[PDB]
Amino acid sequence: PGFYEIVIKVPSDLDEHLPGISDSFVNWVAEKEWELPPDSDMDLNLIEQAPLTVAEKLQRDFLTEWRRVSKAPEALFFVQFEKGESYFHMHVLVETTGVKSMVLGRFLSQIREKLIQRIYRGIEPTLPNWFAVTKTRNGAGGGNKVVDESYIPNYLLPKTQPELQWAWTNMEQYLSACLNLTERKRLVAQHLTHVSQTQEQPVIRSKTSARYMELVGWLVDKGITSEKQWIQEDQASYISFNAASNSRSQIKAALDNAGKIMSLTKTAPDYLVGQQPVEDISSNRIYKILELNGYDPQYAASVFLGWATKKFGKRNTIWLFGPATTGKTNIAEAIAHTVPFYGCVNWTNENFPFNDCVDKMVIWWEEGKMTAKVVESAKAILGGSKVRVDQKCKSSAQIDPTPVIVTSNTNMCAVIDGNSTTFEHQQPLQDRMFKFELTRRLDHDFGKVTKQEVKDFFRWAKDHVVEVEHEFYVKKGG
Amino acid sequence: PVIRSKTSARYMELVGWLVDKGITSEKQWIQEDQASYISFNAASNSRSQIKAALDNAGKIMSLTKTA
DNA sequence: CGCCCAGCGAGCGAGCGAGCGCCGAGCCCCAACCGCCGCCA
Repeated sequence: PGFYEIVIKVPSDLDEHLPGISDSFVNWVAEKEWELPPDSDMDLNLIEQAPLTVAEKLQRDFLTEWRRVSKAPEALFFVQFEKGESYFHMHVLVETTGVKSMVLGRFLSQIREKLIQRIYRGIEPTLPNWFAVTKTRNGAGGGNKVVDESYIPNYLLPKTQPELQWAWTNMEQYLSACLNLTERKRLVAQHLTHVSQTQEQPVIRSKTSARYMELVGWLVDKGITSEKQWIQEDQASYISFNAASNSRSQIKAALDNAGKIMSLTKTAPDYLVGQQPVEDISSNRIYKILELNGYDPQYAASVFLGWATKKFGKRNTIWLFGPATTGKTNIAEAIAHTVPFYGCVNWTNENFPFNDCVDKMVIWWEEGKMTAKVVESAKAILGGSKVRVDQKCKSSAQIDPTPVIVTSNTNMCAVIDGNSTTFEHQQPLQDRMFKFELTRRLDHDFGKVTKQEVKDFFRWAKDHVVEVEHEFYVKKGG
Repeated sequence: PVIRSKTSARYMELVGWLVDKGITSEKQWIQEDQASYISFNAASNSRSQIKAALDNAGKIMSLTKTA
């Protein structure tokens, strides 16, 4: 059952708000006095006297007129006498039984017209909005606000003594909290319990946010760190994304986020190792290259798997020795292009050799030549150990343990020093590499090793693991 | 023209009050009244109209009146 | 003669705005530094 919040501002100053009021009315209002009921505990000195009687008479006549014009004396109501910022007011409530919303205005106007020339004896109050109904929206166009039973304990009972003087009603549940703070607090707590029970009954959650999350996830799962691979893999998705104006910065943001997440939490074997199994590995190019040079395919695959996973520790490098165009550069470039963030050693630049090798996954050393000026840092980078370097036109940076591959025709152990050579640093470099004598030359129609071939080779390697002995010279197949 | 708007009448009244009191720089604004400078600065645009009004009042007081 | 249209009105709420606010990208001007030149045995 809804209720209408009728606001009635009770005049405070009878001389300023009700000029010309009869003396008998003021005398009767000042002579009347109330008393705390038997079951009461509120201070009577704080509560006023004449305003209380005025509000009582007002609400009584209002309720009688409502019951007479509605033809329904059996109806629920609720009155509460309070004190505004600088004027007394009330918060009367009447049920909607027999009085619709479209007729509330006419009944209120009739009650207003009946009030004057009867209670005030012709005199009218000066306080604006002395008898109206609370509307929904703030304005003349706002409709009637039909509150509920839960509106009393939510915007009336929580008040205190200075904001609550006397309240009249007929409901049994509210009849006890008419003039008592203990019952008021009890009912307020009992209602707040239910309010909390009903209320009970970071990550951004939105369609665009979830879509972007899934997009960046699926892009990182495929291995697209830049726009180069985005168009190569799926050129339609890039077009669909770039069509939106808001996607311009989002594309770069996703690329940077993927790159950072890979540089922080990702390993090379994850992308190097294929997902689906392989049933025919003999057709692979790496398998043929390894079988033509006499090397055991299974042993070479296990060595590569152990080197990619840093299983050997110090021996975390592979060196393909042999003439040019013998299956070294092909496999090296294939393994370097398969994984994102591949490095490149510039042996020609002795000042900044390990420049393009920071934040990489596969350090490629094409035609390397060890020298006395790059032997110390090389011994640390090849052995899988943290060490700082000096970049070209950039600040220094550390190179975490990352797999390294070398492919050259000259002797890497031989340390060159101008017009001479020394083999002092022979054992340190020999105990940290995997020499692969690839002396057999391939045919002109062999073709380059694609990216899927490396994945299939690594997958077949993971499926067939064998004991790999820590040695410099790899054992050739029988 | 002319154009009437609730957002322009306040600006015109502010310009008139500034020309009447004679606010030269922004320091005198706080001296004459702090609540006004706080309210006009609390807007979303912040300092998009304060400098404009200051320059307008200065130019008006310069071209019209003199020392 | 106690109803008659029936003529009147007073809102009356579900609409209509329109006007502002607060982002949202999107240009725009400005300052701490790079390239190239002057300066002497």
